[PDB]
Amino acid sequence: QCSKFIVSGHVQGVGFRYHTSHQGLKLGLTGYAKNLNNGDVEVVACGTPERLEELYLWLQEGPKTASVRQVRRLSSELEHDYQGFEIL
Amino acid sequence: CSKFIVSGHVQGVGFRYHTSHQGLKLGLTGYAKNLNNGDVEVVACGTPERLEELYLWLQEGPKTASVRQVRRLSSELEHDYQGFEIL
Amino acid sequence: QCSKFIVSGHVQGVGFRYHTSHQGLKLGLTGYAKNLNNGDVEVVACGTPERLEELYLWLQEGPKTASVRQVRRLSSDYQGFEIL
Ligand code: MOO
Ligand code: MOO
Ligand code: MOO
Repeated sequence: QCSKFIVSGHVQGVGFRYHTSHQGLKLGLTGYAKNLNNGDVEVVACGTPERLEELYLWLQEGPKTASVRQVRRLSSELEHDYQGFEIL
Repeated sequence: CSKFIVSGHVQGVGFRYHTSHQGLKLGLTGYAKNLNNGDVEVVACGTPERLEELYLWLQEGPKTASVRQVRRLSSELEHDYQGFEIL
Repeated sequence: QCSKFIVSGHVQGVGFRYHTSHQGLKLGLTGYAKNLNNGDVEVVACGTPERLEELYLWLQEGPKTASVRQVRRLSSDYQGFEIL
């Protein structure tokens, strides 16, 4: 039920983890946005494939402060349990 | 305070959070609650004009949920809440 | 940098601190939106000069419930963007 995404660009320190968690919550998703050591943001989100598809669209095109260069889709077959959408 | 019963595809789709967010942005207090039948019950406290704005939002604001119908229940409840709860 | 904005108008009890803090967090800012005894709201924000200009733009013209009359630019690590 979870898909992981790797987001690159000017994406740290620009409200991206916060806004991502907000959008995820508005979509009824659970999961996290995490700063990675290399400057990217890792997003894991859990729910329906359609919801995850909208989230992936938003990550690419949604109004946001960050400047997204690439949104890479990793596994879509992750089996995780999250209570909310945490910033990590 | 007013009470609204929202029916449709409204659970598991971020409706209570999005509602709480719209309420807080309007300075309203109250709650969005999942009902066992699949409805969501919304109580909001504020000026009549702000509660109408929440009503417009419930009906037509861009959201994930598919709202079938927004039922206007009582509008003269006298409650006190601190924030806007997701219940 | 940090900046302080004294916002006046119908700005209390109208979701102004919540929305302002939401807007700051979406911008990557830290600081607070504080109700003042006199009815003003005092917004302090810390981040890049560019991101602070974006907050100011929002305070003055951003869609919101509050009816802002004036936004005072004044001089000024916070964790998050606190309501009060
Ligand atoms: O600058 Mo953030 O990505 O909400 O911690
Ligand atoms: O998918 Mo929700 O935002 O607790 O109703
Ligand atoms: O309704 Mo407000 O966002 O506590 O200043």
